[PDB]
Amino acid sequence: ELAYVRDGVIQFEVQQPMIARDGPHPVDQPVHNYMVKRIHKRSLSAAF
Amino acid sequence: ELAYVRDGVIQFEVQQPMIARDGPHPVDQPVHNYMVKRIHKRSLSAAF
Repeated sequence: ELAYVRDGVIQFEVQQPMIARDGPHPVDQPVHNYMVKRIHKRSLSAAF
Repeated sequence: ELAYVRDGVIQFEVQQPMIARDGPHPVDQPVHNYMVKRIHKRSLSAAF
């Protein structure tokens, strides 16, 4: 039942490993950066 | 409890061998040594 779906997006969330910094620093913030992955779709046919 | 500590210090004492000689050369007597150290304080910090 691959054809009834209009569009498909498979989100695989990962966050980068951040390194802590030492010294007089403006301190760093992490982000929940979201990974969009919209799926494509095709079909192949043959006739006789 | 580091924030309760001011200045970490260390000491060292070394003694080194000698050699017996002859001749008009000057006299000789053993040695003692004392080297004393400080520390370096820093901070790994983060944010979110």
